[PDB]
Amino acid sequence: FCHSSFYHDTDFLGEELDIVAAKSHEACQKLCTNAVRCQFFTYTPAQASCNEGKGKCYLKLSSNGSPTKILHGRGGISGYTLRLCKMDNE
Amino acid sequence: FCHSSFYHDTDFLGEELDIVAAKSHEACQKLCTNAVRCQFFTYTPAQASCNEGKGKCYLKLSSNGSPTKILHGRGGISGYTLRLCKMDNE
Repeated sequence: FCHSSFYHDTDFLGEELDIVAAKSHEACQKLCTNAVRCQFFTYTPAQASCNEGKGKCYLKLSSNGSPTKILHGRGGISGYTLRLCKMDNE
Repeated sequence: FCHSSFYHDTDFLGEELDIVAAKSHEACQKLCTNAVRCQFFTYTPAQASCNEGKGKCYLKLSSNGSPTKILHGRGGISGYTLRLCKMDNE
């Protein structure tokens, strides 16, 4: 089964990685529902920086021969969605 | 003299990664003085703006012989020189 799990204060770096957000925290989740298996759809909660330092959503994809590159410490909140499982090992 | 890698705005990620504070820029350079394995680190000068603290230094390894991933959004300047890049392939 493809179970959705969320872990924060820890991030795992895959391969294909971009960064897109503007507003509406929940809304950017659907950015990977366009056709995006989104193997990791993760967030990085911020605001205490420069007035308005709002959401920047983290999207990366790996589980091939390249497993994960671990980022320790100040990670936001990374969640596994659903369709990633079927794309897990392409 | 070897493979001095200095990227601007764009972050080239291979395999290993860890973050140290950028409190005194020389500090993270000293990571290489404890163990010459750091091939290139990502620097972000996030201080002169709002945060009176400092930024951070992304110590990473494998530039060339790794799956070279090019990502953006959190990049500043990834810079190092060294001679250890000899073992970058193996």
